[PDB]
Amino acid sequence: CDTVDLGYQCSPATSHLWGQYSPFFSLEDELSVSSKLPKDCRITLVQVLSRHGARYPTSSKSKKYKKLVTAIQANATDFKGKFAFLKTYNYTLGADDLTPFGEQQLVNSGIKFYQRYKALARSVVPFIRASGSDRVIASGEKFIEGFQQAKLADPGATNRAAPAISVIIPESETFNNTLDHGVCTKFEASQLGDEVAANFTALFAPDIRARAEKHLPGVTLTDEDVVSLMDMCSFDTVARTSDASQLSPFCQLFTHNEWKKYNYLQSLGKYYGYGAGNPLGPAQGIGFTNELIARLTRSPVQDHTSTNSTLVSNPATFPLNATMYVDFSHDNSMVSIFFALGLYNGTEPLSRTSVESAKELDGYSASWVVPFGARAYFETMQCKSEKEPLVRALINDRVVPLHGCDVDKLGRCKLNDFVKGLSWARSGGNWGECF
Ligand SMILES: *[C@@H]1O[C@H](CO)[C@@H](O)[C@H](O)[C@H]1NC(C)=O
Ligand SMILES: *[C@@H]1O[C@H](CO)[C@@H](O)[C@H](O)[C@H]1NC(C)=O
Ligand SMILES: *[C@@H]1O[C@H](CO)[C@@H](O)[C@H](O)[C@H]1NC(C)=O
Ligand SMILES: *[C@@H]1O[C@H](CO)[C@@H](O)[C@H](O)[C@H]1NC(C)=O
Repeated sequence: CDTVDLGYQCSPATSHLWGQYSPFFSLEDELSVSSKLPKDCRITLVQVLSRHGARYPTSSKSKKYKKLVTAIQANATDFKGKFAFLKTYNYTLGADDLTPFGEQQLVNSGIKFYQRYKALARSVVPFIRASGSDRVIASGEKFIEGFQQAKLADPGATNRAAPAISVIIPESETFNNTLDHGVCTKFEASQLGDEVAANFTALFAPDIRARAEKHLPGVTLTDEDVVSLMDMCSFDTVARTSDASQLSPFCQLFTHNEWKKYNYLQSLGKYYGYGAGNPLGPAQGIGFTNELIARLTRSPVQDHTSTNSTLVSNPATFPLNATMYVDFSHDNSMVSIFFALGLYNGTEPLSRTSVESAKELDGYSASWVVPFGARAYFETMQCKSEKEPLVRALINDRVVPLHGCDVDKLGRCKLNDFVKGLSWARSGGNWGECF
């Protein structure tokens, strides 16, 4: 079901509508030009920003889901129609960890990275950091597994030493971590994302609630339980077989049009929680943006937000000449980063009441941008057609045209021009409002 090149393509009319719970699927050519390396170009630097792979629910969510399934199985005097499987369903999910499928997604991502950047990877041991979350680190290890598998299979590889994860960035409310959020006091207190999501849930869940209660006499559900039962479609699918070869029976409880609404609920959550919808959303991504500028221009980090000054100004934990960088992070931080970089500056504020498709929103959705195993590639290339280095961003294989600079027909900008456009991040955005 899942491939190195294209990601997850089983039951795609459903599985591509799980927002951040969708397994990565390739968006090559979707509202985009070709992601191929252009004629007479040579990649000179690549930054990878990867999410962890498919996982179990977080321990608090897994507890909530188990409680819901237990309650339904206790209270229902019948399990009717499509809900009949709830009779005998055994909740077996764990918490937090990668599933076998999610491990394999990251092995595949490592292969894919080696394959796409072979000419550089042949001679490069990437410099790798991971935010300090078990599933994120494990994702890094699996990515490395795949990268080495591909490299050791390539007769043209010259520098074959395995990369280690050099930096495990601690996760806490006091540690400045560009790959996770936590230090921006006001933002961490923000409730806008949850409020927007509850509001939109109140619009669409009631009809579903009615139908489910009709099939589960004895059962009372909340709007939240409806969302819980929809979350279970993805979590169960990615856990129930090692290869996610079998769609969860939770999935066909809901119609296609309902999955569109769910996918949108997820997009709203991310947009209003971490993206431009939140007044302090993009500010959470300034830290990494400034790290990326530093890497693209081989220059010391200029940042006063969520970088750690001792991590960044020491060559051991922040080299400026590594040529390949790979960072492992979380959906929420990756959303803030992509917005801080201006990559979704063509996207207007999401309707809080009405579904808008990823294409209506110019390529933005949770499933297009931060699926399980999401990856972004930020390239620098040297082309016979141009004296200046050219920068290109690819998000889950979609060429995302840059903003803030004069972009060419291939969605690229000249390096200095791109950096010039990032004036908001370079000046620390509205970070001061954190306090
Ligand atoms: C920065 O990192 C160093 C080394 O890991 C640590 O001692 C210090 O507490 C960090 N400061 C912040 C605020 O992240
Ligand atoms: C939720 O909807 C109510 C009623 O229409 C509205 O007053 C409120 O502002 C909405 N919440 C958000 C955060 O959009
Ligand atoms: C941690 O971040 C805050 C910026 O929000 C800053 O005041 C402090 O200097 C930082 N400390 C380190 C070690 O970078
Ligand atoms: C994206 O839009 C915001 C709001 O207009 C602006 O402040 C920011 O500089 C833009 N970013 C880029 C890279 O153009």
